[PDB]
Amino acid sequence: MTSERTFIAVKPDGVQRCLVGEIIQRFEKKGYKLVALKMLQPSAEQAQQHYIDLASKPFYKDLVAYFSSGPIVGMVWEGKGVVKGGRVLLGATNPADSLPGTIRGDFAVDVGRNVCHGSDSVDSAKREIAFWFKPEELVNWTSHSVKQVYE
Amino acid sequence: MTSERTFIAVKPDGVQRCLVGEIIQRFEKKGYKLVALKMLQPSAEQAQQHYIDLASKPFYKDLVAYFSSGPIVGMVWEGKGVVKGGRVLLGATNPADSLPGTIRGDFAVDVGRNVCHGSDSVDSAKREIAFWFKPEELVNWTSHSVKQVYE
Amino acid sequence: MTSERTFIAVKPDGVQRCLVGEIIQRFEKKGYKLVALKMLQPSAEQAQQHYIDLASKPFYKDLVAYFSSGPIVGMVWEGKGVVKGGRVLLGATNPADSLPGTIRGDFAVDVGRNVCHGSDSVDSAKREIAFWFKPEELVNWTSHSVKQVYE
Amino acid sequence: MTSERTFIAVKPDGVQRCLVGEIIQRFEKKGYKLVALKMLQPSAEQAQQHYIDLASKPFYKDLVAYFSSGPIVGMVWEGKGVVKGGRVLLGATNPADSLPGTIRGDFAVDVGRNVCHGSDSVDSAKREIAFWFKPEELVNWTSHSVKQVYE
Amino acid sequence: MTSERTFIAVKPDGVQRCLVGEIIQRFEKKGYKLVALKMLQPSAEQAQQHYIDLASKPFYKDLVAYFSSGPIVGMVWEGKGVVKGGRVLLGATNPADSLPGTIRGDFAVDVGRNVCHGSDSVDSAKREIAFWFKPEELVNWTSHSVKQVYE
Amino acid sequence: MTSERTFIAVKPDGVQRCLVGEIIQRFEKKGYKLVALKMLQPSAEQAQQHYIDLASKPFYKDLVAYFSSGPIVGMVWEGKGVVKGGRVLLGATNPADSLPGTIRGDFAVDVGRNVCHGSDSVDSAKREIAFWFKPEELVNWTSHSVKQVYE
Repeated sequence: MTSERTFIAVKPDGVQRCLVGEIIQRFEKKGYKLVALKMLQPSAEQAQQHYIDLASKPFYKDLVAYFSSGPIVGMVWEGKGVVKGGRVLLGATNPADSLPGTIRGDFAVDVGRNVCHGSDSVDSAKREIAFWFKPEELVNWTSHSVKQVYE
Repeated sequence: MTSERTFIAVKPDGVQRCLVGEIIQRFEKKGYKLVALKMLQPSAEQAQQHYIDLASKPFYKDLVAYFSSGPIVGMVWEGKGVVKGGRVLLGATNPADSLPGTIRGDFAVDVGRNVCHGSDSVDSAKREIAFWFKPEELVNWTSHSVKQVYE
Repeated sequence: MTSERTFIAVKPDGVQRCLVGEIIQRFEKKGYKLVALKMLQPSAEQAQQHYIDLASKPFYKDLVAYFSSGPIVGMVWEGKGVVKGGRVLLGATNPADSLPGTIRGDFAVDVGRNVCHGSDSVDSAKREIAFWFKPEELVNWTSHSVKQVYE
Repeated sequence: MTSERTFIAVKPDGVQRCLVGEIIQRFEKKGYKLVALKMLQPSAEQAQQHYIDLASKPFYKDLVAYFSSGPIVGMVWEGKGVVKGGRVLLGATNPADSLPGTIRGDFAVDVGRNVCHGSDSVDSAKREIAFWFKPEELVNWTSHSVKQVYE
Repeated sequence: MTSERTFIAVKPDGVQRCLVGEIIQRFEKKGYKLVALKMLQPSAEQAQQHYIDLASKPFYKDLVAYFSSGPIVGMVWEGKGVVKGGRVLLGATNPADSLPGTIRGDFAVDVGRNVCHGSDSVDSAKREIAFWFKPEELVNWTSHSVKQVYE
Repeated sequence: MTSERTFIAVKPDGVQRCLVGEIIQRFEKKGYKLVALKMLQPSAEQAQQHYIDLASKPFYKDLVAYFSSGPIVGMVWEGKGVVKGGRVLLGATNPADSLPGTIRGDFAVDVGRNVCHGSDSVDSAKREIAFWFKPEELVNWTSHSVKQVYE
């Protein structure tokens, strides 16, 4: 019933290189609806609870310090199976395994600077929604293409 | 030598989402000679003969009903392996399986709303050109860049 | 006045340099509904009545020949200020006078090869629509975002 | 001069016309830096307070109605001549007078649904951001091509 | 007049800002023929002589120093009025004065970093060709689409 | 490593199909810095040493004639995995098997007219850098964005 949302956010290196628009159009062109959208410097504490599962790895400190290094576009988006679909639309986390046509395969090159963050699962979707977003900031509304998008 | 000719009809949603230019641009910069075109409101009776292969299937009334909900560009392209090759350009029928870089993967989401159609084979194509288009609607010409596309 | 129509034609050189897609996209992305679309080589006979206003001009001999030399993407576009806005989108008659952002301004060099026509008036438009297309060829529907193009 | 700021908002017709990325893109591709960006349904008193200058207006109640009939994108952008120049990007108030290559010239037919609003002067700009944005939301950062934007 | 050439040089900031191809595509799509190209670092005795009209100006040193600070892509561009057309495609000397769709209006913001140079006269081009390019690096060929661009 | 340089040569069909701009702008958005870029109608004698290993093959001759039927744009792109990833940017040598979103995938149809050329190894890149270029043509500077594409 088209119920999934997925958190989508452009990392500093993409935003720093004028990619906020393209990534935004890419989802709009897929047939995805926006729910909430901002531009925040994620604080050291936030990125850490965000990357809580990556807390024990050696590359971890460099990841959040990079992730905190500048203001990020946080977003929610709406589609069916959006989490897997955004994940396909993003490509593989290492922009080397991702084919061109996917975003990271198109704009990034190295895994440390991979343009964006998209939720790995449903469990990840909701947690990343509760974390970056207040409940009221997710606006409910109808896209005008809806019936020509969904059956 | 005369080439394979596909039959590519852009669906009611495709025109309605305003990618006729985006779509025509693809078979174009690829190297294909469009040999026949018109924009029509496809008759239910006309549609029925198109999906005559399934006239026993249940969604059949909804398909004919939806395929008549908006206008169609009824197209004919030329090129070596244009039927399979256009299907290569299009992606798989279901857009979630469609690789970005394609028409279906780059622009839409849903299968009942997969933006455009193409004959699955020459045999299907050859029936599909003769049905939607009059023989004189098929423009016979040589492009000024035939020699640079073809050896 | 959303109901107003015009007539664009990509001329022989227009297809032959492979710019059909770029042209069609710009009219699409602006927010007009394509109503009728085809591809034809005009018989010198058809080119004549289109130019019957200049059948007595000095360049009528060349103008017919230039128009008959290639196939043509015959088009009917719909919506508010589609006549005036469309011609402006094409730019000046001479592409030497055509501005950046224009089809002739971005892609062409000579008035002898100005790549494209756009209805100079409603009078010419409606005559040009009736002249190229049957009514059973104009496909009347509604854009999913028309309510967002239109009040 | 370089730290001059301006207010631009896409109205309801824009967001519901899937133009959000395209409007952002012509500024970012222009090379103006994003300062603050949020998606909001502006309230009755708010919509009135922005047009408090138009309080004695017969099209006021309907303007309040439209500006509130859909979601809005309230944006901030920084750079030299960002106030004057941004207006040139949007085009003039009438979309029929907005020139090919401007936002309004490329994406709209009528003044009443003109997709985008721009600060008209420096004084107005600070008034339009100070009313619409909180102080902490206005982001301080530096684009990697600042030295390649500016002397 | 179809045989005219012009010198277009993408400036150090042009090289640095990821735009070399987009620049080439802009002449290429317009209808212009690449005559010659190289990627060099222009010497001080090169730039001073290139600009000997500006060798005595109060900004002469820092001018040569900037234009010497990064590599430049020297181009030679052929066609009917390629000099007069090319400057127009590029935009005005002042990118604050440069309009949408020009090289300077779309990418740059301030004159001291105006991304691109265009021959201002036939005399200046042939000086700008002979001083910048060797006799043999100037390619004589006919484009396969010349007949579709000219009469 | 980070410093690796690859060779790219754009085909005669490439200049002629109006694509050199699309080719370079693609490598630029990637994170790659242009180290060398030149243009020439190449001698048959050249096409000999680049294609020396095949000199006894029956398909050598038409090959030399084609790579000599038009001009060529020779490039040297810098970046991590420029040879390896860059090929994925081109697609498979046969544009027919090449996935759309790639270069030969987005524009070419038949392998005999395959638009561009990328190095196949570390070994060939260094020979091809030796062949198309004098050492003085290679330019040494820093892209203002390096610290953001890289760690």
